[PDB]
Amino acid sequence: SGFRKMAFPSGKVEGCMVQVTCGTTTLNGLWLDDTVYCPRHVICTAEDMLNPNYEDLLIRKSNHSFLVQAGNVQLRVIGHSMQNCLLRLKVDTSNPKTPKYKFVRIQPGQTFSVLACYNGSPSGVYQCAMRPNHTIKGSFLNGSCGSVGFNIDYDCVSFCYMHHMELPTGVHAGTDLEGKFYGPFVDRQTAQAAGTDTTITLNVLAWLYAAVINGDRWFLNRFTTTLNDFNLVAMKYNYEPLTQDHVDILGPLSAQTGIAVLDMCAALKELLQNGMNGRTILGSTILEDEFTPFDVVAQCSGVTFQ
Repeated sequence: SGFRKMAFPSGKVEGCMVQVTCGTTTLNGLWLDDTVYCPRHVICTAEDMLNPNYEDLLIRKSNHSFLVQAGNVQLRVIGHSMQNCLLRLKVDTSNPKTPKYKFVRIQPGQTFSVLACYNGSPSGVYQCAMRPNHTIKGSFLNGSCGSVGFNIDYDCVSFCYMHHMELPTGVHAGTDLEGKFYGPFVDRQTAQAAGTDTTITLNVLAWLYAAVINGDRWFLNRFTTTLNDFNLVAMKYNYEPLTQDHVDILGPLSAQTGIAVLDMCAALKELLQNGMNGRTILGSTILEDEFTPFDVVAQCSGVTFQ
């Protein structure tokens, strides 16, 4: 099986998704009015990525170097420029369903929806949250590039994110719609994953509660742990330390399942020290940290009040 995130509204953003091809690389782009925005690394060859001089690489391209596709439709490119880490392409016709929109830069902690694309075709809208290290977790972002993030307020879509790459640590890095990266990341092939592999404890605990709500029980034990003793184990295994505030956040899930947070921590402690031994939890052979308490409550707690 496996945990499924709740679908969020698309705000008609699916009608704005296009694909851009340069050379042998094809990624997703955003089409608003007669402009298409996409990651500038689309112009790079595998070799160029090692140490790209984007200004120099772009002067080697013309409007015909870019193929923009909206499904089985070609949007002819009539202008191109680079804006920070984005390629801005002018095309010969406007998106007939351009929503009212704005571009904003968000910060860690804020949630936004991302329209995932598989092989360039929209495949679902899911909620994401930027971590303090400015990366986001979301397996649906895998094997993809150029998808966008946004929030909807009444009739206005506020675009706040564009996916540029997946780091080997299974997290994703991107920019705002002005093309400036969130965090210290760059659009070239390099080792830039330091500080992105610490496991999000709050999410793992949330997911364990999700598993209990779904019927899993095997990993529960009749033991408990103090916060410090738990954190000693968490730190050794490179998990984020748990705070009393996080314990408080898990209150609703603890109340729903009748399992005290520190007792769930005792179950996690054992799983970290002994492993899952080939057993599964919510259709996974490893502990998942991509789902937040809010993700779990949205799909496993029915209706949540403000």
